[PDB]
Amino acid sequence: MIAITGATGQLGHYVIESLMKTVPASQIVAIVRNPAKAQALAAQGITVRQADYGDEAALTSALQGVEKLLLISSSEVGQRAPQHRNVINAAKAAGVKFIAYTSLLHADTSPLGLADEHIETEKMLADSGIVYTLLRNGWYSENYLASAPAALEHGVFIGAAGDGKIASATRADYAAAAARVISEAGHEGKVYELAGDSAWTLTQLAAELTKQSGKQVTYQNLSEADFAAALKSVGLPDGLADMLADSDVGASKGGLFDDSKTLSKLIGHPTTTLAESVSHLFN
Ligand SMILES: NC(=O)C1=CN([C@@H]2O[C@H](COP(=O)(O)OP(=O)(O)OC[C@H]3O[C@@H](n4cnc5c(N)ncnc54)[C@@H](OP(=O)(O)O)[C@@H]3O)[C@@H](O)[C@H]2O)C=CC1
Ligand SMILES: [Cu+2]
Repeated sequence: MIAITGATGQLGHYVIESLMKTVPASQIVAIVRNPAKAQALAAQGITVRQADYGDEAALTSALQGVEKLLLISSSEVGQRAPQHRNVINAAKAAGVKFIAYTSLLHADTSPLGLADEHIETEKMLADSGIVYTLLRNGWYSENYLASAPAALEHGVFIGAAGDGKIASATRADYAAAAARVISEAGHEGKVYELAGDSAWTLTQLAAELTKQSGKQVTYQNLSEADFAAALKSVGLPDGLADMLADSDVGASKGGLFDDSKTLSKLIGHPTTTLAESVSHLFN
């Protein structure tokens, strides 16, 4: 029996659809905090167990019978470690035999500040005494593409990534990889550096963006301080602008680049290209 946290999130939703191609709904257990948002999962045969992430006891009850657990990291970036602390201890007590975790590409060496909470979580895993696998996801192409409209309307794309190379991949790609790891054998104890088969600069993004839209789009490389202040300028939560600007700087440092091709070789086919993703904007 396999269990999965964050099943109601964008990545998890895909993990589940992916898993359901080869796994009977019943053999899947979605540990969610709010079953109200688990409408779809219920309408598929998937088991849903409620568990407050800040509640180890509830997490332990929720992990009963679970042989393999996918810990889709928490989106509550800021108090994530304590949450994953609870989850890992619940698993130990419940007797989970295998845990796969979504971390960050090259976590231990990444220049991005987002690596922090993941590193703490990777340590706890090392400490758990439970066999585990690190699914170090690189950047979701859908992140930058979230600013596709703003760049199309206002004419240009901005950031602080310089010439850094982002080997992005879709959420569906990473979810498939997570799906294989938790369902198929031969993927325990591994440290997978998952990323796109290709990489691209923010400028290649603008050029690709103008090539398909027709309208012009230039890339304006700003400094970190600039970029940050730039987001809040159009009214953006400080935390966000900060993290966002830090990540771009982490990318300018090559922290989002990897060319191991672990992702495609793992999902058994080529990862989704930026060209195809960009295409969706005009689906
Ligand atoms: N490598 C990369 O490029 C990126 C990595 N990420 C991170 O990767 C993970 C996956 O992505 P995605 O689906 O897009 O993110 P989402 O925000 O869509 O998914 C978040 C999930 O974690 C759960 N969760 C968060 N807080 C709690 C809590 N206190 N108790 C129980 N569950 C909680 C569920 O929340 P709910 O019910 O509210 O849906 C939710 O499904 C995320 O958790 C996120 O932190 C995010 C963007 C980019
Ligand atoms: Cu497509």
